Amino acid sequence: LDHTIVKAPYIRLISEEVGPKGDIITNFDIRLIQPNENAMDTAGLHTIEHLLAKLIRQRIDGLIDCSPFGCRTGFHMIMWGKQDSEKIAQVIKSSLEEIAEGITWEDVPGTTIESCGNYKDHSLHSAKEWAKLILSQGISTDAFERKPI
Amino acid sequence: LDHTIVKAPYIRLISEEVGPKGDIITNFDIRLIQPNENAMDTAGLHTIEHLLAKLIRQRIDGLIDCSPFGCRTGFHMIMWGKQDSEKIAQVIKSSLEEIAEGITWEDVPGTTIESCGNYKDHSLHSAKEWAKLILSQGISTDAFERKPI
Amino acid sequence: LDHTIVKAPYIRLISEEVGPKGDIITNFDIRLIQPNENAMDTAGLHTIEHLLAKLIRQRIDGLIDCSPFGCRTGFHMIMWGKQDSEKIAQVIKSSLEEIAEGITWEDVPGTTIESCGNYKDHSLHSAKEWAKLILSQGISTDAFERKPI
Amino acid sequence: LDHTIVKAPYIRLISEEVGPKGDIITNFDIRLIQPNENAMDTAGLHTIEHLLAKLIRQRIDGLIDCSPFGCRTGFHMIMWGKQDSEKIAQVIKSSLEEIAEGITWEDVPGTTIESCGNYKDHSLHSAKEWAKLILSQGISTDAFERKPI
Ligand SMILES: [Zn+2]
Ligand SMILES: [Zn+2]
Ligand SMILES: [Zn+2]
Ligand SMILES: [Zn+2]
Repeated sequence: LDHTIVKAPYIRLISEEVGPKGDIITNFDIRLIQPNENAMDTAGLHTIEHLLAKLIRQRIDGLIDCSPFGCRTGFHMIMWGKQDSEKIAQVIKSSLEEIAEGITWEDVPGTTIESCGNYKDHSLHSAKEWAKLILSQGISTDAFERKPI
Repeated sequence: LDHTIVKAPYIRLISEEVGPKGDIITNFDIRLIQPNENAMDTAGLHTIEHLLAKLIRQRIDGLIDCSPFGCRTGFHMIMWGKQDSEKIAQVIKSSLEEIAEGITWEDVPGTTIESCGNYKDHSLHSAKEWAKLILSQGISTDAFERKPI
Repeated sequence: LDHTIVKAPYIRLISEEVGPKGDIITNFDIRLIQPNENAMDTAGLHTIEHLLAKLIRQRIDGLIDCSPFGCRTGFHMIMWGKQDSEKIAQVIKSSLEEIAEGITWEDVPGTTIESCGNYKDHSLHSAKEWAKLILSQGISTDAFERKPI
Repeated sequence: LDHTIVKAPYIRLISEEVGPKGDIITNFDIRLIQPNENAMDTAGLHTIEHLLAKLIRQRIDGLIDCSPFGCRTGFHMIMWGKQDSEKIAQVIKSSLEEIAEGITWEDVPGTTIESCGNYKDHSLHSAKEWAKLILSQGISTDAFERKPI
C-alpha cells in the first residue's frame, strides 16, 4: 500500500485467503486516521479496542479478531467469509456512533487489573472524542477516493 | 484470563476455531511483559511488530496475523491449522534472538513515509533492548508455570 | 545520578541555581516510578500534570513549573527560593491523595480543545489509579534509602 | 491561550517572573506541533529532550530548564534574564538543524540504564524525522501570525 495516496477514514480489504478445506478468511484495513498526519494516543486506542471487540460482534457474525495497528492509525479486522467493504463500513460507522454517544464507563469491558494487561491505560474520554473526530470526516468504502457511508 | 496469576514472558494458546467448512484456526497470546507491571513504548512495539511479521514468516507457514495488544504487553498471533504452544515458543524465541543480535536498520521493513502509517515512530534501539530484556527472562510454554525453552 | 540504585517513589533536590542578582531557584526530581521498570502512559501523565500544577499551588508558593520527565517516570519541579525536600514530600503526597480520593472530571483544568494542545489525551481513570499505586508504595524523602513521609 | 487559533511551529513568551533580589526568569512556549492536529511519539520526544538540553546550552546562556509538554506538542523553556522571542527562535531553529543533520547516536546523552529513567524509549530516527518535518514548516516568532525564520 502507498500510504501517501490513501484518504482516511476508509475501509480497505487487505486480502482473502482460502483454507485447506476451503474456508475463506478476509483481512481488513480499518484506517481511522490519515497515515503520517496523526496517531491515536495509547489510552484511547486501547479503550476503543475493547469497545470495538464488543460492538462489532453485536452487529456482524464471523469476526475472528480486531487488533490495533502498531502505527496507531487504525485496526486490523480478521473475519470468516468474504465480506465486502460497504457492510464493514456500516458496522464500523455504527459502532463508532455508539462510542461517540451511548457508551458509558460501565459499558467498557475489561478495565480491571484481572481482566486487562494494562488496565490503567484506558480513557473513555479519549475514545469518545476520537470516535467523534473520525465520524466527522466520514467513513469511506474506498481508500483512494472519498466514498463516504 | 486472570492477568494476576500469569507469569511472563509466555506463549499461550487462546483458542482453536473451526470455520463453516471445518478449517482450523489457532489464536495465540504472545505475552512479552508481565501484565500491569510494565508496558512497551510505542516506538519499539511498532518496530518489533514489523520485524516479527517478517521473522515469523521465515520460520513457519500459515501465519495469518501478528498484531500488538492494545495493552502493549505482547502480541496476538493467528495461524492456520492446529499449532501448539511449544513450536510457537521456539519460533518466537528464535525471532527475538535475531532481533536482539542480528538485525540492523536496513533489515526493518516498512520504515518510509510510503510504506508505513506512522513511519517516524520506529526505534531499532528500543526493539533490540526489549528483545534482550525479554530473552533474559526466558520464554515459557506455559502461562502459569515457568517452563522456559 | 545512578538510576539503577534509587528507590522510587522519592523526592530528590537536584540543585540550587543562583541568579545574577542572588535569587535562588531550586530544582526537584519527583520520581513517581522506579526507573526502567515501568513508565506512566501519556494520558494519565498528562492529566496528572494538569492537576499537579493546580494542586501544588494551593499548598505552596513559589512554584515556577512542574513538568513531566521525558522518560515518563516522574516530574521536574522548579521553585523560587530554598526549599526542604521533606515539605516538598508532604505537598506531593497531599496532592496525590486528592487526585486519588477527591478529584472529579470537572476539577481537571484545561480539558478542552481551546485550553489544551492535545485535549483528547487525558484520563482521570489513569490518573486516579496511578496516584493510588504511588501512595501505597510511600513517598520517600531520600532517593537511595526508603524514608517515607 | 486559545490553542485553536495559534499557528505552529512558533516561539511564544509566556511570562516573566521577578525574584526578591530582582532576578528575571522568562518562560517560553516552544510549540513544535499544531495543537490537537498531531503529537510527538514518546521516543522521538524523549531523544529530542536529551538533545535540546545540550544543544541549547551550546548556543545561549541562562537555560534553567527545557522540559516537554504533557500534551507532546512542544517544550517548556525556562531561562534566566530578559527574553527575546526572535533570538530564542534562532537558537531553536539552529538546534533542530543540528538534530536533523549533524547528530549521531553517540551524540545523544543519557542513553544507558544508569543515566536515564526509561533508556529503551529513545529513537534517533524519530528525532531526526521530527526535526526535519518541523523545519520544513518554519519556526514563527509570533504565535498568531506566521513570521517564519
Ligand atoms: Zn486491555
Ligand atoms: Zn508501521
Ligand atoms: Zn494539556
Ligand atoms: Zn531520559
